[PDB]
Amino acid sequence: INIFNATFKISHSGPFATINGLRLGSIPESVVPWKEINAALGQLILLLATINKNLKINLVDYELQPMGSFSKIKKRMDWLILPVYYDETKFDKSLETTLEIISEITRQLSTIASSLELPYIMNKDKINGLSVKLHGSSPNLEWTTAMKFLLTNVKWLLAFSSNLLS
Repeated sequence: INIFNATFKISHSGPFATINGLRLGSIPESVVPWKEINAALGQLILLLATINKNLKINLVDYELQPMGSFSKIKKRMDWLILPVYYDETKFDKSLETTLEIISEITRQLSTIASSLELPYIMNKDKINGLSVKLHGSSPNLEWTTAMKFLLTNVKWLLAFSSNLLS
């Protein structure tokens, strides 16, 4: 396993995609506590910052701030601090921005490679056609699946980042 795969195991349990065992999503049948969801998001943000740190990726308009269950993203607009956790909404904007960031890291990764593409398309708040936003409402199967697509995209991003470091 690579240096990233070693610390971040992205897999799936039942209908939930998981990162180091933490389920990123929640459905009425099997409710996942926000503490778990926020910790999962925290690990994702840390994972992304890890890739940027190691591959020397410079994000001009964004700044990742891993902070456990209260992780944040600073978006230049001076900067707007978005909460990548819960407890339309600022949370919704953090998730869409996470997609923007994944796209940007991917773009710079391909640049570095030349001197790389993810499986699911990300357009605004939608990944593979599903929205990462729940507008204040509680998680549903759609959002849970959208998150599954997001982590799959990240799992690939991870792989590429590792191949390059070789």
